Amino acid sequence: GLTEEQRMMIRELMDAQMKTFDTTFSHFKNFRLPGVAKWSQVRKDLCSLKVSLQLRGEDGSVWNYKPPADKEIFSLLPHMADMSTYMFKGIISFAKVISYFRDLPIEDQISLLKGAAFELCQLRFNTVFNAETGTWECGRLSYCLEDGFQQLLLEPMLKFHYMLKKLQLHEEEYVLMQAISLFSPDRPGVLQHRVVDQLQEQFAITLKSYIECNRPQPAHRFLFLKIMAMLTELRSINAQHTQRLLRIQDIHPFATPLMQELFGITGSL
Repeated sequence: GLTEEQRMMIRELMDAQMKTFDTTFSHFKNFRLPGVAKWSQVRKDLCSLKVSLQLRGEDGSVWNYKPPADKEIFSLLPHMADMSTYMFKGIISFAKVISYFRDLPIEDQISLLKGAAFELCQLRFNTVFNAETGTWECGRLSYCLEDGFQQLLLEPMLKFHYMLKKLQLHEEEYVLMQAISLFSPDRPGVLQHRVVDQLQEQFAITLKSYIECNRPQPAHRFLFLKIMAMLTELRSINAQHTQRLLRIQDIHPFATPLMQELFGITGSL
């Protein structure tokens, strides 16, 4: 029941995702690893989820990292920044191949990427998340949660990942969530709010139509409304964490140059 315009929309988003999402993470190389007052509040701003780290070598060897309990709380920041930078490069490439994004003014493209890069990284990471092992499988890398799973899901970011996985979405539904998020007109600095708003609505209407034609089962009743609600929660998680990272960055610098560009850091003052 999809119009030809809506089919072309999904086709181009899937093509964008196919070219810019290294599902096997095979090109993520040379990354850093844990070495072989305001600081009381800095401890409340870290990734509150404790993760062990796995590295499967091509020969069969396994390097495994167990972290310590609570300046040793900063040992994982350089590695996180490198992974973050590798994800952000793919997300920017995903945006630049989309025609609807390519046609926006260059200053509006920058404003939209600044507000949505975190959200798309979360969305792409959910696809490699294993809710049955508590693990984000990134090719030869693994971020496994440390052990129950009821007191751990009070953290909103982890609860977001378990709930999004439970919806059992298609690849097409994931890429449409990326599009709706990337084209949010209420981001700080956007000029063509009317243009971005009309684009966002067509993306959401395409998603609602996709669910109507491809999912008749009663388990997918209100699925489109459930997805829109999660996009609103993903955005609250984004705002709460942007301030948390900027607090840490003032006390313990870690952000890469590409992360500074997306956070508005100038290098002066």
